[PDB]
Amino acid sequence: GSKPNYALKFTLAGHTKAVSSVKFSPNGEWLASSSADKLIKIWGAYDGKFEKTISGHKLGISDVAWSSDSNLLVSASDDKTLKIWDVSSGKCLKTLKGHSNYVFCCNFNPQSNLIVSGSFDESVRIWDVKTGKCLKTLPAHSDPVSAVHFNRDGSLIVSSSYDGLCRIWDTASGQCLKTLIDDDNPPVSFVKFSPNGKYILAATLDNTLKLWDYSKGKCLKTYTGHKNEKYCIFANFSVTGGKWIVSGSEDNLVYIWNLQTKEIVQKLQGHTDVVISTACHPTENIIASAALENDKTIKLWKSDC
Ligand SMILES: CCOC(=O)CCc1nc(CO)c[nH]1
Repeated sequence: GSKPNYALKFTLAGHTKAVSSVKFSPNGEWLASSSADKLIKIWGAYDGKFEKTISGHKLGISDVAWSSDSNLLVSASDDKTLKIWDVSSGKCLKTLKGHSNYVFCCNFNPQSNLIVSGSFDESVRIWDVKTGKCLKTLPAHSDPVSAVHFNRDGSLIVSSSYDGLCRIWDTASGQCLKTLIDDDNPPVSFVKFSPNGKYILAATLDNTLKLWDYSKGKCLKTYTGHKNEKYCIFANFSVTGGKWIVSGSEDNLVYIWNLQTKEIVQKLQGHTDVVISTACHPTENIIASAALENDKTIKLWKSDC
């Protein structure tokens, strides 16, 4: 149909502090959750079935991300490290050391030979997955780095910061290609490339999501009606059915907009705290949502459209 009809299917309990992020495995099999409780949990994507806990970080985790082949995870922790995990064995393969403050955000490149990280230390780091060596340190920002993401061919990195900037980096050289957002304020709390790599979705802490044309460097769409003044809340392109934008919200709801029209097409109610993270299943019309410490649950929602 023209609108989605996401309905609650499962509630996933077990984290003992705020959930920080949820991500679907590229192969659709799994949901991974990270939490302030220092743990990663793996869940069945379709039935919410608890699979395993992955442990090792000495402090809370802000983010977790999947390799392209669904075999590895990378986590970003307040212990100033990232850890690369074998999902099958649950073992830590590498500890990525070099950040001087909390590591907030992380992603594999499509090749999954590199990891990008952003930290409270105001740097972006590019790591070799095989060796766990830091290849490049980018002096990217003048305040904590809120998000990092590679584009579809891995040639570009997009970063965002509380400094109010969105910057695009050449992966090979680490050199800045452009400053896409150049305001003193507000803080840019989230950024990611569109599936096709032509657009950047950016959240600012003035209750606003914006879709930017990367090449032209101008704003194509604005999404409002949600609450976002404090937290680095993820946002998604939903592509399996209708073409939506999905975001959590500080009013404890998930918001879904029509990408083209910018109209809100659904609000998902159930969480009892800030929805910090949403993920869209790679093949099925399924949303995962995760909430802060008054809730500490993950919800799986499914839609016919
Ligand atoms: C327990 C509190 O979790 C958080 O506030 C972390 C949320 C978070 N947002 C991004 C966006 O790149 C990474 N991590």
